[PDB]
Amino acid sequence: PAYRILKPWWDVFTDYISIVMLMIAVFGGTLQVDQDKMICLPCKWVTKDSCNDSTGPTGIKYDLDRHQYNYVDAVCYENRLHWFAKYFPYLVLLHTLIFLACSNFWFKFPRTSSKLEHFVSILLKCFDSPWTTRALSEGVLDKKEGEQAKALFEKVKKFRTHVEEGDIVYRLYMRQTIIKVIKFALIICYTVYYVHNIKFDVDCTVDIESLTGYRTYRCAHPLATLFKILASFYISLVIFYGLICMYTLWWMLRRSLKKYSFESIREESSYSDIPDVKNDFAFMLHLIDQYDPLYSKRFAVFLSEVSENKLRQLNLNNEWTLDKLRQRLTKNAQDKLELHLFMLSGIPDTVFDLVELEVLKLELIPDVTIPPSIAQLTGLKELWLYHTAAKIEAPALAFLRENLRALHIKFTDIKEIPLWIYSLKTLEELHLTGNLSAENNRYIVIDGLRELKRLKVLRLKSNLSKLPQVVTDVGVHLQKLSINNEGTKLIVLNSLKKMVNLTELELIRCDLERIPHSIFSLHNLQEIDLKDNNLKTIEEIISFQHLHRLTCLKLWYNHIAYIPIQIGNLTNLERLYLNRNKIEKIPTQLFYCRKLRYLDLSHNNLTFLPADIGLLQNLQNLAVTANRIEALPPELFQCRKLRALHLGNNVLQSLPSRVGELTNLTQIELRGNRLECLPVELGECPLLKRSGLVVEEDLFSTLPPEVKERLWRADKE
Amino acid sequence: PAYRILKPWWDVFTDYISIVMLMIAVFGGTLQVDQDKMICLPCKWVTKDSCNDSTGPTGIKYDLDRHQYNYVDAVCYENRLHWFAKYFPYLVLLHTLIFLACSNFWFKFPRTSSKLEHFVSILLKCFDSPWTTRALSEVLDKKEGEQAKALFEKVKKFRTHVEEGDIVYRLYMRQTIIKVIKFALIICYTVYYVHNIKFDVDCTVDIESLTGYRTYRCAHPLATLFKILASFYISLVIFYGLICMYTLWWMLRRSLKKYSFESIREESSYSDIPDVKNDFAFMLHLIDQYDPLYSKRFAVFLSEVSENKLRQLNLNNEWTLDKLRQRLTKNAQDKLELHLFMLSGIPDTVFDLVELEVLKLELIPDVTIPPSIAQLTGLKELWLYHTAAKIEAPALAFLRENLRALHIKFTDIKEIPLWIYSLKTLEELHLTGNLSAENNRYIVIDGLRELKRLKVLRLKSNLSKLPQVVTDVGVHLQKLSINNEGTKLIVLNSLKKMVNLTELELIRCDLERIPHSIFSLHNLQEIDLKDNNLKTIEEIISFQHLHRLTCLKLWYNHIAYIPIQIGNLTNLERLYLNRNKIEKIPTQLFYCRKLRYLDLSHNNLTFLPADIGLLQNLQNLAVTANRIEALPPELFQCRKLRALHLGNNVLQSLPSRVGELTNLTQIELRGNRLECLPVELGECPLLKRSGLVVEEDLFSTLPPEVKERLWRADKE
Repeated sequence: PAYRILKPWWDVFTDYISIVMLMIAVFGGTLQVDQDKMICLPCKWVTKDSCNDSTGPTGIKYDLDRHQYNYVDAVCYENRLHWFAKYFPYLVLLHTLIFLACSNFWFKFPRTSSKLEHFVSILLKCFDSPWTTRALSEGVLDKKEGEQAKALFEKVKKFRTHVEEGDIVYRLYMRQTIIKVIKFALIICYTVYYVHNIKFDVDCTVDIESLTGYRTYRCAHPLATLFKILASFYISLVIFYGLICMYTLWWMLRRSLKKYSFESIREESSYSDIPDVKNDFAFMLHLIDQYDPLYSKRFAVFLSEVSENKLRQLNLNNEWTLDKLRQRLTKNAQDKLELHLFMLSGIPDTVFDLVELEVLKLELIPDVTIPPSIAQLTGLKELWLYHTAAKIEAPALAFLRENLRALHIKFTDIKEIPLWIYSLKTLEELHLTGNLSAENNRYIVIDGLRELKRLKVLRLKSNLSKLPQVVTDVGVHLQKLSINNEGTKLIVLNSLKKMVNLTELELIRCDLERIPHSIFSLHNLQEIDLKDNNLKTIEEIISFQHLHRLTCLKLWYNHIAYIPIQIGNLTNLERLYLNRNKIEKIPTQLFYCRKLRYLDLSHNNLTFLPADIGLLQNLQNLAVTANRIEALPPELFQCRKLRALHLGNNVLQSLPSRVGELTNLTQIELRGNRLECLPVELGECPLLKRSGLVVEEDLFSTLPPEVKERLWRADKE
Repeated sequence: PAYRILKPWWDVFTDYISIVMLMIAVFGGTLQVDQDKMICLPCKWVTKDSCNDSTGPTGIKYDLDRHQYNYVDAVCYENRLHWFAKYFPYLVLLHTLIFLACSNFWFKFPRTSSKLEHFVSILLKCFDSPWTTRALSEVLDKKEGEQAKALFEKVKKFRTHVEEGDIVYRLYMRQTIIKVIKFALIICYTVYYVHNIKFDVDCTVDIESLTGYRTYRCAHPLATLFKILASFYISLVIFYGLICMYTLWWMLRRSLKKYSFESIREESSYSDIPDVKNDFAFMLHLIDQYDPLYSKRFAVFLSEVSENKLRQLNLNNEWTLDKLRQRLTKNAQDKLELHLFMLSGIPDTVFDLVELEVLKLELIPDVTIPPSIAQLTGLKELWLYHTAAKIEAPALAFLRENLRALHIKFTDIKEIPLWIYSLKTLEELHLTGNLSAENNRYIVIDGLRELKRLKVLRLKSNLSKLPQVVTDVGVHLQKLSINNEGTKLIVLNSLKKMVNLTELELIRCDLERIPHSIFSLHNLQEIDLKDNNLKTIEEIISFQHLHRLTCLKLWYNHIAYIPIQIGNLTNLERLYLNRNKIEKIPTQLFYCRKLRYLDLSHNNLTFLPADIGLLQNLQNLAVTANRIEALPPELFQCRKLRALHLGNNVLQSLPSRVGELTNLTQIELRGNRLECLPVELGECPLLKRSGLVVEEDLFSTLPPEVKERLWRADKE
């Protein structure tokens, strides 16, 4: 049935020859069972046990009964008739049974039968698959059809590992063919030698003279000529069977069937990655070629991994649809429409169809080739290639050079960094993450930064020990340089004096423990955040007064244990974020900077909060969370511009009613502390609401019911 | 099973005759095996090995036992009965098996069996395909279109794999010849030996030593029955001959390896059905022999016109209105444009969407614009690029009252359409492609005379001479543009006839000699002479004849000096003269006060002339890439400097007079060699970076509040 594909012309020929030979066996067997007799007539005159062969003719009277004649027939049939004439049909039937068993042994042996059935199934359902037609012919595919196509691909993938290792089917077919050919040789020897013994006239000399009276009888075998022509027909059929088996043996010898080359298939078709198959898989593929080569032509489609990549791309273009991706679109801190592609095989075309995209996140996309359809991403300005090597061509390169402006490349290898990122004209923001210190590549791969003249932001989370000179030549046009070294001292040597255009030097985790002179040598820095620079004593702040541009000096995450009075020189400061430190106290002279608008002192060791806070009339958010302030001074409430009061987790005994003076206060952190009760004057603040007033439920319930209702109504609306 | 459609009447008849022959073979075989005996009686009167054949009658005593009689029977049956009378049923069985093997070796040989199975599967799938019914009719579902396209590719691949050789036809021929030869041999030998099946047979076997008699006469009881069988068999073989012989004639009267679809292509709509050959032709001939409808409706899957119709229908369903609405963009005039790029046909869904205005169909072949475009409301532009358009008459009527502009790109006469002239209410007829073809010197455009509403006609076709038909048609023209892209036009002063013309343009004609027929026309307001490479314009003393020109456009020329007379035209409002070879330009050029747009980029001028200071109505200038280091106080006598182009230049000094110009719209200053940039770029919300692209090398040393204004430009 299903194995007709695996039976070539020689197998069909041998099967039909075996059927005809079995018919001969059955016919001869029935004849030899029913009508096989031996009519024997005694010789009247004998000479030394041999018939002498010595007025109308009269019959010879033998004086023998019918039963004596039957006895003579039985004795001479048993004794003198040759064994070949008696057992020709049974020997023929035995030979046909042996031939049929040899031909069908590999269809019944479970070890080869399992492989044969698996091969037949995964080649036939391969044959009727539509993916074969679509691939050999070379947008949208049916969901069931695509799932089936990938299922048969995986099934072929496991079948190749399950069969190619072994050669049991090939060896079994070899052994069956060899046994059949030697059986044919034995038959065509013995049958031809003994076929001449099927004679009509047989002399019998059986010595039954004491029971019959005669010794020699001239018998006659009736089915001798018919058995002779049956034997001749059987010999002819065995000759044909043997010639066919020798052709099969010669076919198996000349061409190595333990190898199969798809060279003809891979040249006619575009797919040239079809591998050369070997062993049993090669053998049954050769058999299928003997049946019909176009079956293997279609079967070679699933053997090429280029077809796998095409099918995976098409299925990804279907699995990720434009609709689901419209929901996938989110927004970042910069309020930019963005989609995060995590573990994707490539970029779906549905992703590139999107035109409102601002930030495309190619994160962990294995070796994806960027197609020119990125030109559809007209709004595309931000690409974050996170461990994603981007393969690109000329039109997509031109579109990115003319459109793309910010590029945050995160890599773990030099090869992960693409070389085309240095050819973009409009790039202005560039972020690197990953160690850059290497042999014969230290600050040489980025030598293409000179081509990039629009670069303004250069973040290097590269654990680098020194700033590269190419970045120093770039710094003529660079306005922002943030270095992250993760606790590695960067060798300054006052080498940052070249970047006179630098505006925001954010040394993140640089572990400098000192301020080099290059920080206050350049005149263009407004914001200098020495995050985790581990500066013990903040002593270089006198020279920062020449920095008229400096308005944001964030000295957080340091061992500053005391603030010298000298900071009173710097009157231009606004966003002094001095949090997460061990400041024993901020002094009165610290409040000499009346321009301070944003002041962060959270997670500090303050003794208290002084009165000169009344000087800072521009203060908006004062943050002393988890510091040591026992009582809130009224001078804190003297200022009216407070907006975000991070006062939680403190030892504030009580909040004075003077908070009712505050109107700009839209949020105040009051959770924890030693707060006895919340004053009713908190309801006087218009901008404050429930989300703004974060406090424990019981302390909030200490307020009168109606003012709480007012706050609730102002909150929900 | 499924091979009945491949078995004609001769094959069925031969199969049934073989069945009957097998039946008589089995019957005769059972008779011969069981009841075939030979009753032999001795001839007591022997006369030279012959039966002499010579008082109540009494039976003759032969003195023979029953076993002697059986021995005589066996010997005279073995030796003296004819071999035909003994082996007639076995020979008939062998012949029937040979005939059956010849008939079924077609379906048992794996190559031809696979080919026939593949053909049967494909033809049955096409028979049950619904599109063929529609193909015989002339909606469709997405699934039906998908499966019909897949069946089209399957049919193409099957034709490619089968039409290569004729193994099936050769096998059928060989089987037919073998059957005919077997019939001939069977008839000859059976007719010759049928007379040997006789009832009474005389046997002389020489068993006198065992029996006592020499000659015996035997009766073969079954012989007559075998004779009645044998003649019957002969009759069947006779039939099996003639039918088979007819097959041979049917296989030799006409070449079965060439199937002609002439009848099907002439009855059905599709007349492009190709004539298949070899095995395909043979199986299609056999299938016609079964039923012509199978091949008739299989012919639609071989015709390319059916594939084109199927692809058009699939484009109708594939291109949804939702996807089309995504493809609609907006052009310069804020008008909704659809860019149809590399579509094999034109979707009816394109004409479904009424929001379209500009229909750009580019390199779209086999175009037959359906009048469903009448349902489209906003269509005033249709952009035919490299397209052989064939519109319908109701669509002709609709576009005669609705379409208002038309751009045509083509390759000579091949893609020029004919319906464009029948539309006589259009305004804009833009022609692209080489109209300067061989042997068709302005004879195709001879049908433009009937157009009386045409007022805008842009001619960019590398014309050699002005067509006389254009002179005839122009009487109702208003706008004309001439682009030759590197060819010297032969005008020959034929513009004196055509007086109504308001706008005339001449781009890159390489003339150097401005013609005289312009001065007879007093209606030209906009004259464009870009890249004409003038060097001494003694024509603007002759342009004083023309008092209608409002803006001269002489930019990207090589003017050595501009002659002073143009200073007398106060109506001049636009001085486009950038990228020139100007060494010195005297003053009296600039006597005109009311010039708005000027461009002087990429020159060699050492100082901008003083009497530009007389120009008080400026909007744009340029000092790009030259040898000017300062802005003169004469330029400061002007008060309307909005735009400039001073980039990649050597300007050093920036006084407060130019800097206080708040309305500075777009001045190129990138790459300029300034010394320092002033703090006057700080406060005001009008003059900022997206307006003024000042030098970014000194924009770094500019104060951060200046940078605040400029980055505010990039935001606001």
